[PDB]
Amino acid sequence: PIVMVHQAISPRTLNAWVKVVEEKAFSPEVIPMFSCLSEGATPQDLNCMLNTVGGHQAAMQMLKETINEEAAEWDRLHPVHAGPIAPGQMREPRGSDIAGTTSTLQEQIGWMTHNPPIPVGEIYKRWIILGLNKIVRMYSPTSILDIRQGPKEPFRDYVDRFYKTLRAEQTETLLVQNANPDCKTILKALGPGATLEEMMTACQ
Amino acid sequence: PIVMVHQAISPRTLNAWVKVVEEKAFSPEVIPMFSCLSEGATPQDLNCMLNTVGGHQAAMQMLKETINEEAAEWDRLHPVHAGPIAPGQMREPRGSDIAGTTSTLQEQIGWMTHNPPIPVGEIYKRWIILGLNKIVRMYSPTSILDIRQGPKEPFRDYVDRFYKTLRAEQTETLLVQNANPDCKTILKALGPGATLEEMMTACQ
Amino acid sequence: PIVMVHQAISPRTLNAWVKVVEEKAFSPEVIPMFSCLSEGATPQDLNCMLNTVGGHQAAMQMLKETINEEAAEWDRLHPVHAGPIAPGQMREPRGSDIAGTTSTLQEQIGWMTHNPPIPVGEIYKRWIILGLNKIVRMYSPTSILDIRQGPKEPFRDYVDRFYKTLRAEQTETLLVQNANPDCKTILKALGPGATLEEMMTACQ
Amino acid sequence: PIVMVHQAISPRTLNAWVKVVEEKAFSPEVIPMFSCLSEGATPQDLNCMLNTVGGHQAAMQMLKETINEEAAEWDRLHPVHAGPIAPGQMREPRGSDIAGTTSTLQEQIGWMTHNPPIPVGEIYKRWIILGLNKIVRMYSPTSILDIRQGPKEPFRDYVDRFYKTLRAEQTETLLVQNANPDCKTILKALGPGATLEEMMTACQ
Amino acid sequence: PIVMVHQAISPRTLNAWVKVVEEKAFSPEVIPMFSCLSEGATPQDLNCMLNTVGGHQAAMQMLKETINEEAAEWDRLHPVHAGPIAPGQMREPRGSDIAGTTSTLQEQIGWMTHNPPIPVGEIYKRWIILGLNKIVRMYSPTSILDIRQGPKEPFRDYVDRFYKTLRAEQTETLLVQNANPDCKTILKALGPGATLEEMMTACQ
Amino acid sequence: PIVMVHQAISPRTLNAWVKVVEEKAFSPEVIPMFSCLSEGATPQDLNCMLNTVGGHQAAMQMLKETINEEAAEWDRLHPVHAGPIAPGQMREPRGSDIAGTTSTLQEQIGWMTHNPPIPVGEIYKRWIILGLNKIVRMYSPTSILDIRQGPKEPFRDYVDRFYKTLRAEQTETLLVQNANPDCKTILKALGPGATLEEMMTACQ
Repeated sequence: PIVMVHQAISPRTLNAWVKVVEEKAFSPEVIPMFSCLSEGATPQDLNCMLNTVGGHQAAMQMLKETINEEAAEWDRLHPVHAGPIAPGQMREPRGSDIAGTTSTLQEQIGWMTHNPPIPVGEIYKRWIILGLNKIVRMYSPTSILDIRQGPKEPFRDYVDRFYKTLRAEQTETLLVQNANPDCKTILKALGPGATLEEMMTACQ
Repeated sequence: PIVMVHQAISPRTLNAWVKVVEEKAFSPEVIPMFSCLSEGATPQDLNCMLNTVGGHQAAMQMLKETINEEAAEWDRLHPVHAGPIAPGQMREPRGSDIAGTTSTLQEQIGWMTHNPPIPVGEIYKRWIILGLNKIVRMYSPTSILDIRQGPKEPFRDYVDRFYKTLRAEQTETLLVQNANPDCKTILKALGPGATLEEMMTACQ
Repeated sequence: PIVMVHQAISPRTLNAWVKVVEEKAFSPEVIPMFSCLSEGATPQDLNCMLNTVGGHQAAMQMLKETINEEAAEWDRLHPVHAGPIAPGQMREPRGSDIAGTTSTLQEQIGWMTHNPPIPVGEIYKRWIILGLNKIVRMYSPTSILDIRQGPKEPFRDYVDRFYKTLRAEQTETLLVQNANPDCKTILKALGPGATLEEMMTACQ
Repeated sequence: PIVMVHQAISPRTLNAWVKVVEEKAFSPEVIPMFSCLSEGATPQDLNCMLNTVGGHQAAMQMLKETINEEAAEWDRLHPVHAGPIAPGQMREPRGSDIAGTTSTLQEQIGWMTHNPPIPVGEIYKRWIILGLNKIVRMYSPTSILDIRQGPKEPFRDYVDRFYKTLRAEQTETLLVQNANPDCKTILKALGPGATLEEMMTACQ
Repeated sequence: PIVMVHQAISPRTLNAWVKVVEEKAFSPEVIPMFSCLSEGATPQDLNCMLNTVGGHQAAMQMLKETINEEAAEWDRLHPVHAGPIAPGQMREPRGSDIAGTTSTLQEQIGWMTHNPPIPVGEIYKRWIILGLNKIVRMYSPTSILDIRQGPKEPFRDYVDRFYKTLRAEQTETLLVQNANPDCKTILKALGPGATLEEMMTACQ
Repeated sequence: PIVMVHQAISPRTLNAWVKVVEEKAFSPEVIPMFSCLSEGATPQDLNCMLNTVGGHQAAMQMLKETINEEAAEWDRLHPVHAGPIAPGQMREPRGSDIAGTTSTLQEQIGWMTHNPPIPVGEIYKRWIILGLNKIVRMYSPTSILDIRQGPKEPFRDYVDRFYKTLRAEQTETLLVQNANPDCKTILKALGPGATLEEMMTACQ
């Protein structure tokens, strides 16, 4: 990462990420973890994070596909002049450079710490997150329509499932509709505009 | 966090927080842990802490609601001038900026390290803690009225339960009332103004 | 802590303390651990240490009581001038300021790093330790009078129990008296002034 | 590593690598881990990484063989002048120097931090990775031709196996061919040019 | 420790020591560990190490006794002038100051970083090690005279026990004498002056 | 270690080493680990590493013997002038000084950071490694002559055992000779000059 000087990604960071993906798979909270562990990361750093994941290769291939789509759109909006670059001068990044596949770390650092910056790390991270969001939505096991409160399920546990699902598929009305009959009666009686807090206290 | 320069949240910090919320849920001591792990945090840092929590999504939604209430009150007391901001100058933060949803890290650092500072990290942390306090009180399993000393419960174990409950629901009189008959006799005989220490030694 | 600049308490430190209190409860060695983990700590730091403890709330309440007693005595000996403080100047700390309940971290740092210093961290730590000492003595399970060497207990194991107890309740004569008959005979025969080393070798 | 000054490889780094090779053997993701843990490494550092591996000595011998092949090719393209080197001057590296077997750390640092640099760490790392790639391909247990979707295997689990295999042996057409009859029917009906995402949603 | 500036003992260091004493008790290697973990330590640091040990209070009392003996001898050889010390000047350390019981950390740092230094940390560490050596010898379970090679004990395992014992009680002749009859025959036949290496190869 | 300033050996480093020797004993990879963990170490540092090992005291005694042999040879080649050394000047190291038994850390640092340096850490490390190599060879359980491929042993597993053994005892011809009849037939048919890679692919 660039913290301005460059510092190698730490083994602690790498290991934390790889373990999260191992334990959580693609639960929604994995995206914030990725974003939080990669602050100021270069494209090379980001590729270390993705490439050290051993499992989930279907997902990782989908991710490459999304990245390639964004890289091709980058090339469309920002064509680079073909031909020998000015001796000693910073060149223009193309999509594959931003994605760190055809750029060196030295070049990435140069872009990222230039004045003004070409924020290749930040641009790449956006493409990755776009791809991760698709994966999170795909691996969500259950439709929000199928999250319904059980006959003996505490309201809080139901609300946990409801919002966990909503977060993945990435409301209060459906929330009341999908509640069991005893809670629904209480909830409807609350009237319009009840906060979640008021609903949860009511069905406690 | 801002320690003045900015430093990325550490994986150790993130992991510690996420594990606390996993193991303790919303026991009262989680609030001091949050406050202790987020010293000098920016709004982006604080959002990393909240967003990496995978479970308890009912609570996390309640928390968003409280934050939105405080953000709307911030907007009421401190309206921001609409229109193109002065070239190169620091803009005024609105509620969503303080909450880090419509502000960049660069802007947060600028506010927080300005002279004088606009302490957006400290303002946001107060809103979060206000929200966490409501959650702690909601998830408290038992009324202080129902914490009563068992027939064969050591006084110390009862006092532990009593003050643990009190802390969550966020005294000595109720304490004596809820004691068992053998201890209550001893306690009443102590007279008024006994310290906890004296009561505990008496019923040992 | 102040190490002169301020640095946030580390998660490692916090976690170490919380685990010690979990595993050891209030065994005597917990006090030196507290003192060793909080070197140069501000009142805010010290409160993080105490407040993140989840259990033992009877003890933690006793501790608050002792702190309040010391704070009231501080106020007695060092009254603070009431009224608007001199613009831009350092104010006098009262008891609740030293205890970090009515003071900000900024003020604590100012006091602690002033010339000469008002050592609020060191003053508060003394009050806490005074309170912890009372708790250690209260939670000591057994009277030194009841630590007696078993018929088949090795002398070393008995001496371990004897001094562990003594440390908590916070000698050689009682030590010999409480020894079993076979060791007592050997010990008495040693004569006066024997070192612990000589006694232990004799009963080996 | 060189981070410009030299810093010893960290025990954390060493331990992380040795554990990866223990747990993952030569699964493909081990190569990115190696590359990510050895950023800016000297030849001495790289040799520490390889030499501390206790098992897999067949692989480690194959790796030495590949390194020796690259070192002999280096000598072919870049012969070094034989005879006493200029007093106090930097000498030319031969293959065994780059591989760190006949060079000192001091010399490696000198080459790597010279102007312009002789990037011996980067050159050696390329030879190692070339060797590791051969090993990964050799230890791949199964031909991509034998990765076929089971009758009751979810499409996602099959795609995971397919791309994990492809990565090791280091497509969509074979992917559809090797699918079970129920998914193949759906896939063929999608028409040409379907993304992985579309195929996976279709067979979900 | 003093590394010249002072730095607080680390929780990692403290925890490592306390765990060693827990797991190894007073096996001989504990002394080198103590010495290695306390490099440049002040008396306060050293007291943190000793005082955080929860068990073995017989040993810890013996250790205090030895320290007091050395402190009284220090006072004998280096009496301190009684009376008000020169305003603002460094005072002379007595035994209890070196042992850190009547000296502040500030004073210890002053002594240790003075020109020339009064090396109170190094002097105290010597007294502690003297005390630890006595404890190690006391807790050695078995006489070197009783370490004899079993009928089916491999020579290497016997030699391990022999030198482990010797280290605690703190040779080749006894080594050969205590060997079993089959090895003794081989050893005697080696002649005088055999290295351990030669003996071990012979009885392999 | 000297990194130029001196820094105390880290508890992490110490603990890593002690654990390696516990788990691996004297498997060959322990030597590279020792060398990698002790970069720039002083003689005092190296002695911490050796002395904190609790087990294997036969080996540790053999190691002392080898060190003493090298120290006596050092004294033979580099005699030190006897008599009072020049006030304030650096003295000449003898063997026991290099081995850190009669030298202080201060003197070691002085030698190691002098211009030109007397590299006592590097000289001692060579003696230790010489001693460790003898131990590794002694504790190798099996002759390379006895490493033969089992009737149903995969070729790769056999090659692993063969090179692991070779490394300890510290080839392709013996490799083919010791192979089982089915692989030997294939191997012989490969002709001369086959790489390990080609042999392993052939017998896969």
